[PDB]
Amino acid sequence: LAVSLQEALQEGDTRALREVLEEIHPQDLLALWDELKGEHRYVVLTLLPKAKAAEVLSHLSPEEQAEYLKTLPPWRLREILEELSLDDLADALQAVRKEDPAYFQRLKDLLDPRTRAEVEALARYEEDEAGGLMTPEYVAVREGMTVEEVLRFLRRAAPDAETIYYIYVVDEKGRLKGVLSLRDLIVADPRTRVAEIMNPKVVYVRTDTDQEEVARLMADYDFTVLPVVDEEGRLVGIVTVDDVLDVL
Amino acid sequence: LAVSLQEALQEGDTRALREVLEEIHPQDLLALWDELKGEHRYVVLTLLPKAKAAEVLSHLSPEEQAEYLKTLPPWRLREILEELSLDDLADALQAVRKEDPAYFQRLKDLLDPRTRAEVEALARYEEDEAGGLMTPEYVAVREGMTVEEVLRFLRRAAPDAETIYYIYVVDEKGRLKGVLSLRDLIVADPRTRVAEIMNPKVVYVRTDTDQEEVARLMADYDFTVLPVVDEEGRLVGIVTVDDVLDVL
Ligand SMILES: [Mg+2]
Ligand SMILES: [Mg+2]
Ligand SMILES: [Mg+2]
Ligand SMILES: [Mg+2]
Repeated sequence: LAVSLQEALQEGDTRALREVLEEIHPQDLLALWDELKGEHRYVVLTLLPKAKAAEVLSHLSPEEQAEYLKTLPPWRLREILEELSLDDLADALQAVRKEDPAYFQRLKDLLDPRTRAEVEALARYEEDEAGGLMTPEYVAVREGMTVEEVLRFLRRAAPDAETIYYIYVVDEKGRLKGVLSLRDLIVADPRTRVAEIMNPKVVYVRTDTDQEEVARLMADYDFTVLPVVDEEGRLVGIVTVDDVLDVL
Repeated sequence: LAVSLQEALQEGDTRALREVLEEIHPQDLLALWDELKGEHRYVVLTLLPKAKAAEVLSHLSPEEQAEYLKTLPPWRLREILEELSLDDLADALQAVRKEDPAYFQRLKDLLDPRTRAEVEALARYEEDEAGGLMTPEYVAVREGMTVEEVLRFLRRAAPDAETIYYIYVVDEKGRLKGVLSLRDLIVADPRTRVAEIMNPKVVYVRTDTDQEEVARLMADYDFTVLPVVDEEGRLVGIVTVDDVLDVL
């Protein structure tokens, strides 16, 4: 699928192109990416199935990110943007914002209202602090819920969640009460309460906490996921280790 | 629980000491660790519940690791060592080996035969290559197994596994056929075959692959777990991202 693409490209074989794009793995494409003329990068980001396109763009430089969000057709932008994880959308928007703040406003208007309001709260936080790294696509439950109710829930929430391997616990006010893992859930009795299984001394970070600290905290405790709260102690999101590895 | 310890320490209050150690979190202890006299580091590694002691020692420098494996009583060493994850045991043994190869042989003899043979294959690989980072404590299944059989299996394997969030697939010969996630398993129908759910294009690494490459591969694909094979394409272990974060 590697060069077997530049075959469809140099040729102008749309049929063959679309076919290779249906199964080309995002990383396989991100590889030979420096070896693609400008015209070809544009066509691929156009014809690629939207989810993969979002994936690719999410891994490009922010200057490249901003250039394609400014040159790709609005119908296509609509598609790519709605496929981005929230934290990746914010970074992609902030990329454009830096260059053209007016078009940033346009990009946000192309979003679905539910999506648009979410990024807005996000895109604001300092981009080198917990808020600028986190995503609100986590799973939270109450401590009164049983394991059976949570597992049932997770199957429903899985498709959109950043992860379901770490499940946070909150109260009526939305404040962090503890942490739970999919592993514990899987071995526990379906009748067991979540409070009888959670770890009440969950370690967390603030929305303004420096990214150095988030990285250090995640390396020390060996977490793959860390919760992020606001000034009122309420769960507002999670940071995952893949995004910490990138901060280096 | 922080300084509330140095209280039992400076006093010589074994009862109080053991009590604080029953609930002192490993990282909470690893913190005020530079602020502990030699005598106190020794007592804590002695009285701490074995699992936590293994945890603490696993995070100390390799020179400190080797000094305590040479000064702690054999009955206690027996306990700590059997609580270490395999990859951590190998590194702890290699630490001592560098200083005193003879005592390394003693340390290995204190292990349980099943444990001893396992570390031996491990402790040999280059410690800056996949082999020197991996652990054989992963979960593998066949592609003919159903989801129900795998979930049943995982509950049984959970307690010792490094993780059960990524389940590898092998054949009769033990060679890597694909990868699967706990997430997919949870949403899939219990009757579904594993081959109808796995990703056949699993990305993997060799036992001799450089650790730079393991880190890069894990950062690019955003994996939290990567499989490691030998020269015959057989699954011999996994590397987890927490150990890659440490390689920096
Ligand atoms: Mg961001
Ligand atoms: Mg992310
Ligand atoms: Mg090692
Ligand atoms: Mg490990």
